[PDB]
Amino acid sequence: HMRVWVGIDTYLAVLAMERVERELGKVIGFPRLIRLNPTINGAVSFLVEVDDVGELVDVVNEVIIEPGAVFVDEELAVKLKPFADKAIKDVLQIDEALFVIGKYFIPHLRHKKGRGLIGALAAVGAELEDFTLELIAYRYPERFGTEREYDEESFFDMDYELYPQTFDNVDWCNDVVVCIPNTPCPVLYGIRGESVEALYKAMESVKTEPVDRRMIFVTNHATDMHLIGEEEVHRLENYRSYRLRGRVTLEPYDIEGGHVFFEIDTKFGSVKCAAFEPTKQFRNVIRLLRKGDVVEVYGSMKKDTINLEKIQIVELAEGSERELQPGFYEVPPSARRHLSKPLIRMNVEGRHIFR
Ligand SMILES: N=C(N)NCCCCN
Repeated sequence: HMRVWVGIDTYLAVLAMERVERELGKVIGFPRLIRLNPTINGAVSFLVEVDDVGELVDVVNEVIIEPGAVFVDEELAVKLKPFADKAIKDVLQIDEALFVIGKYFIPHLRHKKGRGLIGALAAVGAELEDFTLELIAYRYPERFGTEREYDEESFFDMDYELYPQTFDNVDWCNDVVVCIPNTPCPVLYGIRGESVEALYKAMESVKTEPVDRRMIFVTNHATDMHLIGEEEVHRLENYRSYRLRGRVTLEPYDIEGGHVFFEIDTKFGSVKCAAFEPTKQFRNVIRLLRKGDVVEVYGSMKKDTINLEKIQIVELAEGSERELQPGFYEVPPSARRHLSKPLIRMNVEGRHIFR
């Protein structure tokens, strides 16, 4: 009656859970989908209770044989907490992962360099203060790689009935069904929501080709777990994401490609921000900024540039009737990054929500 956490680095995890739940023991609660630093990113972890940890390792390996895997006890699980934090909000080297695995004799399956190990350990050690659920439907093997068939309208009807119990599944303004991937992966669709109830209802209203397997995951998606407040650092750096307050010093200007840039003066000096082309209408908002506007930006730092996920216009330049209204703005659903918390999940005022 041993309780162990499996860390893998989602389809394969589901196949693995299956064999566990049928040949070695049960699975406690909901499996977990953890995303790592978005600038460097998924990894799955699940709690199980078997008798022979060695047996459990034997299974998973066969499954992986038809990649990093870790098997830690609920005990060590709490220790990996910091490793998980650094893997999500900072940068880790595969050395640091090999160290932990070595220090606590964590049984594992290593392949080559073993960069799958960082995710495997991170998935197990991640402590979720906030979280969201995701229902992932899979296709039958026979259809992997072919074109997904589904009724676009059914997803829009579904969001119309469930939103916000389910969210960021479709994009009305840009007319896109964002919960459906366009890759050779086994995933048919991935609906995000606030509960099993809503997700189950969603799965029942949506129309698509026959769904083979399905799994509701607990994830750090849409939580803002990657953001570092500016009161926590002395200097900013690339490959990290922040929530910075600043004052516009250089007004918006477009560049080749449909992107809009500008700069803000901050406790750290001037910082350049951007609203790349995929953000669509969100650029309309950005183009209205003016020298003097005080704001608070949220985003990943890359090449010394904040890649806007959302922004808050705190104060409009003192000396102006402008179109810009104070309050929150965010990229449309189709430009949403996995870890970005959507305004519909934030109990704040002045939220301008684009559905
Ligand atoms: N609804 C989802 N499962 N994902 C939404 C992703 C939006 C950015 N591509």
